[PDB]
Amino acid sequence: SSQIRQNYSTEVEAAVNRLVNLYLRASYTYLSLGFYFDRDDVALEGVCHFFRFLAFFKFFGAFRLLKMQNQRGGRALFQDLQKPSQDEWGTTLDAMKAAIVLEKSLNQALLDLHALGSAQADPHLCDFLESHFLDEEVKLIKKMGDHLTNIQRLVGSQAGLGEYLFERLTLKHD
Amino acid sequence: SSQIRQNYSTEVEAAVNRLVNLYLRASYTYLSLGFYFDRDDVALEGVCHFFRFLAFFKFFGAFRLLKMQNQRGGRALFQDLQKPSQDEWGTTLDAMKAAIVLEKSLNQALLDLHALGSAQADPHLCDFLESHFLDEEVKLIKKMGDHLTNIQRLVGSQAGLGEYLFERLTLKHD
Amino acid sequence: SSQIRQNYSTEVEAAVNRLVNLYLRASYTYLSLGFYFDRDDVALEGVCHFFRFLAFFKFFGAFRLLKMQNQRGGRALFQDLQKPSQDEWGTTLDAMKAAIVLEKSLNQALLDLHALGSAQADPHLCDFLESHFLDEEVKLIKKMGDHLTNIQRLVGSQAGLGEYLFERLTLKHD
Amino acid sequence: SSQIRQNYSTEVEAAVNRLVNLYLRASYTYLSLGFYFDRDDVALEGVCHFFRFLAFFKFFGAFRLLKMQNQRGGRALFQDLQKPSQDEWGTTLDAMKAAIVLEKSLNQALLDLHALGSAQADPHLCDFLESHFLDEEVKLIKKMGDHLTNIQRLVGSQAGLGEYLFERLTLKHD
Amino acid sequence: SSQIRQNYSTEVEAAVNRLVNLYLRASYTYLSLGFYFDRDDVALEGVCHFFRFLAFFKFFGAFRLLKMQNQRGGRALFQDLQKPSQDEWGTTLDAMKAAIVLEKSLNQALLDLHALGSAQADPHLCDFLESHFLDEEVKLIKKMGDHLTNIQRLVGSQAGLGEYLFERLTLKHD
Amino acid sequence: SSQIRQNYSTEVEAAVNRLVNLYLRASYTYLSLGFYFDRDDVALEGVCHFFRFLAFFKFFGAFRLLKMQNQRGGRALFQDLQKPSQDEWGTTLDAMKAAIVLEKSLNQALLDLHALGSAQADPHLCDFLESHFLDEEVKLIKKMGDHLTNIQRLVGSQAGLGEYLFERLTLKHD
Ligand SMILES: [Cl-]
Ligand SMILES: [Cl-]
Ligand SMILES: [Cl-]
Ligand SMILES: [Cl-]
Ligand SMILES: [Cl-]
Ligand SMILES: [Cl-]
Repeated sequence: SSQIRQNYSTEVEAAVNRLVNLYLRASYTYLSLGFYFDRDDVALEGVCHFFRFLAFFKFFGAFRLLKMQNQRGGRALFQDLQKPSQDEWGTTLDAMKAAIVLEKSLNQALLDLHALGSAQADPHLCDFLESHFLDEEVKLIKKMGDHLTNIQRLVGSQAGLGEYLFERLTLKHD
Repeated sequence: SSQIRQNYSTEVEAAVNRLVNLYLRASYTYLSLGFYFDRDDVALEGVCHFFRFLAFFKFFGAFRLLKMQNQRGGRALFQDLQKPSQDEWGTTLDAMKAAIVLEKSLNQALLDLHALGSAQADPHLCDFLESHFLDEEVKLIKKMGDHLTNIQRLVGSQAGLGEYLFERLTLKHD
Repeated sequence: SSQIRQNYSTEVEAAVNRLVNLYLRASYTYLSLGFYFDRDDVALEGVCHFFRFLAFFKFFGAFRLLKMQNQRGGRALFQDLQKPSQDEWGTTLDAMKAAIVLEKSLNQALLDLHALGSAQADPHLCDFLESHFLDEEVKLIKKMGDHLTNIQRLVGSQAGLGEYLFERLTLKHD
Repeated sequence: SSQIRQNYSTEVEAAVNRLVNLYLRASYTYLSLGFYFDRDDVALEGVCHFFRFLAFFKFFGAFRLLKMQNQRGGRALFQDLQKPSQDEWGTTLDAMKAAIVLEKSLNQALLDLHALGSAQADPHLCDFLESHFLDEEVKLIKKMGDHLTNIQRLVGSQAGLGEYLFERLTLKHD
Repeated sequence: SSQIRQNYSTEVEAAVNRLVNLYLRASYTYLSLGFYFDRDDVALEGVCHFFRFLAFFKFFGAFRLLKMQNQRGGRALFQDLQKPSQDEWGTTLDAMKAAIVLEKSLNQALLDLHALGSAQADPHLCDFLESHFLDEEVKLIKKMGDHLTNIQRLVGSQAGLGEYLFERLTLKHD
Repeated sequence: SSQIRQNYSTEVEAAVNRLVNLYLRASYTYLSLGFYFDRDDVALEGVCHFFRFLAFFKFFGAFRLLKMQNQRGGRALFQDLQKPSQDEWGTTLDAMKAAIVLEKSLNQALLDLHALGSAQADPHLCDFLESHFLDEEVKLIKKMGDHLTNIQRLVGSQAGLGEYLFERLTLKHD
C-alpha cells in the first residue's frame, strides 16, 4: 500500500481522476473554440484569444488536481478524452452561451466533489477546492455573464456590427 | 559566358525576370490604391497606410529576386511596367477584394516558379522561394481574408458607418 | 468555398488533422509519464521534468499544425483522444524506450505527410514541416538515444543506484 | 466637383501626373543601373550603391508630387511606365553620363512646370517646386558633374585602374 | 543496428562521409593558400587573411556534416586527406581562379548529394543542405566572382601595382 | 634565395614541415575521437568535448609552426595526411591510452627537433620550442596521466558505472 496516504478515500481518489478528465475535456473544447474564431471566415481575434486563454487555464486546473492526487498518495489514471460537442461554434453569442454551460458543469462537479470530501471528513480536499477552484470558477462565470449581457445588448438589428464592436472594444486583442 | 553561373537554367532566369515584372506591377497597383484612399473625398487613412505598406513590401520582393538573379549569375532584364487595372478603387471592400485577387496571382506565379525549379533540379531556387516568399504570401493572404470577413460583417445596412469603423478600429493609423 | 485556400489539397488537410490527433495523443502520453515519475513511490524528479517538458513541446507542435491549417484555409477538426498505452511506466529505461518508440512514430507520420505534400506539389507544406518539425524531431530522437545509452551503461548489477545517478547527474532538476 | 480644390488648374494637374511618370521612369532607370553594377562581371559596389540610392530618391520625388496632387484636390492618374533606355550600361563613365542626361531632363521638366504654374498664377505650386525640387536637382547635377570630371581625369591609359580607384576612393561602399 | 536511425540510407551515409573528405581537402587547400600569401616574398596580408578565413569556414562545413551524420545515426568514417594541388599558388589572380574552381567542385558535390537525398525521399537531408550549405556556397562564389572581375580590371600593364591596390583597398587587413 | 633567411638550416626547415604533418595528423585523430564519443551509442559528452578541444589545440600547434616557418624564411610544404589509426575507439580508458601514446610521440618529435636545432646552433628554433611547445606538452601528458589513474580506479567490477561517473564528475560538460 501507500507509504504517505492518510485520510484519502478511494471515492475521492476516483472522483479526482474523473474531474481531471472533465477539465481536460473543457480544455480541448476551448482549444477548438479558439481555432474556430481564428478561421479566415470568422476572424474575431479577441474571441480567439479569450478561448485560447481558457484552454490553458482549464489545463492548469487539471494539472493542479493531478499534482494533488500524487501529494495525497492516490494514483492518477487517465481515460480517453472525448472530442468537443461541436465542430463549428456559430456566433460569439453562441460560443459564450456554450462556454457558460460548460463552466456551470465544471462548477457542479467541483461542488459535488466538495460534498464528497465533506462527507468523508477530508478537510485537506475541501480546502484545496475552496482555495484553488471554487472562487476562480465563480469569478469566471460572472465574467462570462457580463460578456453575455454585453453581447445581447449589441445584437439589436445589426448583428454583424455588434459582434465586431464587442470583439474590438471589450475583448483583449493586438 | 558567366564565371559564377552553375545549375541555373535559362528557363529559371527568364521566369525570375518575369516575376520581377509581376511584383513591380503589384507594387505600382498598391501605390495607386494608397493614393486613392488618401484623396480628400475618400479619406480612409488606415486603408491608405495598409496599401502604402504593401507597395513597399512588394517592391522589396522584386528587389530580393533581382539580388538573387545576380547571385546566381543570371542577367536582370527589365520590361515595361503596365499601369494598374483601375484608376479608382471603390470601397474598402472593393479594394481588399482586388488585393486578394492580386495576391493569389502572385502566389500562383511563385508556385509555378517553384515547380519549374523542382523540374530543373534547382534546389537553391526552390529553397529561396520557400524561405523568403511562400510563407510571407500565405500569411498575407490569410490577413486579407480576415480583413474581408470583418469588412463584410460591417456592411449591414449602414455601409458608411461600417467602413469608418473598420478603418478606425482594425487598421493602423495616427 | 474558401476565399484564401490555394494549392491546399483535401488529402493534406485531412492528414494534418490526423497529425494533430497524433501529437495531442503524444502530449497526453508525456503528461502521464511525468505524473508517474512524480509519484512518492517512484520519485525521480529529473525524469518527471523531462517528460513534463515533452508534454508541453508536443502540445506546441499540435498548436503550430492547427495554426497552419487555418493559414492555408483548411478546417481544423478534432477527434476523440485515446488514453496513453500504459497506466504505469516501469523504470526510467522502460519509459525512455517507450518515448523513443513514440517519437519514431511521430517522425514517420511527419515523413509520410511530407511525401504527400511533395506528391501534391505543395511546397508551403513541405517547407513548413522541414522548418518547424523534421530537425526538431531528429534532435529529440538523438537526445533520447544518448539517454538510453547512458541509462543502459548504468544498469550494471545495481539498477537502483544507476537509476538514481542518471536522474541526479544527467537530468535537469531542482 | 472637389470640395477642397482652389486655384489649381487642370493644366497643372495633368502636368503633375506626367511629372510623376517621369520620376518613376527615372527611379526605374536607376534601379537597372544599380543592378548592372552589382553583376559579378561588373562588380563596382560603390557605383551600385550610388545608383540604388538615386532610385530611392527619385521614387521619393514621385511620392511627394502624388501627395501634393491630393493636397490640392487633383486626381493622381498613373500611366504605363516604360523600361529604361538600356539593358547594359557600359563603364562608370558611360553610366554617369547617362545619369546627368536623365537629371537634366527631369530639371527641364521641373522648370517647365514652374513656368506653367507661374503663368497660371499658382504660387503654392511654384513654392512647392522651389522648396522641395529645384535646389535638390541643382545639387545633384553639380555632384554628378564633379564625379564626371574625376572619372575623366582617371581614364588616362589605364581605364580599369582608374575605374577601380574612383569606386574605392570617391564612392561610398562597405 | 542503430536505435535512432530512421529514413537514413546507406547511400546518403557514405556520400556524407565523402563530402566531409572533400570539405577537409578544401580546408587544407585554403590553409596552404593562406601561408603562401604570408611568405616574405609574396607578402599580401589581405589575401593571406581571405584564404585563412576560408580554411576555417570549410572546416566548419565538415564539422556540421559530421554532427549531422551522428544526429541521423550514421557512422563518421575518415579517410586519408590528400595534399593540395599546388605548393606555390602564383598571383592573387591565379589563386582566386583556383579558389572558384574549388568552390564550384564543392557546390556540385552539394547538388549531387541533394539529388541523392531527393531520390531517397530524405527531406531532413535536403533541408539540411538547403539551410546550411547551398546559399552559403552561392554567396561565396558570387563574392569570388566579384573579386576576379576587380583583379582582372587592375592588371592593365602594371600587374604589381594592381595586385597591391586590390589587396590594400578591397581585402580586409590590419 | 631568401632575403630574410639567416641561420636557418635546410634540415630544420624540413623537420618543421614533417612536424606540421604530425600535428595535423594528431588534430585529425582527435577530431575522430571527438565524433566517436558523440555517437548516440557511446554518448559521453565530456569525453567528446575533451577530444574536440585537443583537435583544436593540435591544429593551433601546426599553425604556430607554419607561422614560424615563414618568419624564418623557410617554405611551408604540405603532404598528404593519413587517416587516424582506428575508426572506433573503444572505452574512455582505451581512448585516453591512445591519446597518451599519441602525445608521447609528438613530445619525442619535439625533443628530436630541439636536439637538431641545438646541433645546428639555431637558438631561435630552440627557444621557440621551449617557449610554446615543450611545457604545454608536459602539462598535457600529466593531465592525461591523472585522468588514466582516475579512470583505472573507477573500473572496479562495474565498468559502465565508473565510465559514466568519470565523464560526469571529472570531464567538463553542459
Ligand atoms: Cl464524444
Ligand atoms: Cl495596361
Ligand atoms: Cl485507447
Ligand atoms: Cl520604352
Ligand atoms: Cl594528392
Ligand atoms: Cl594510414
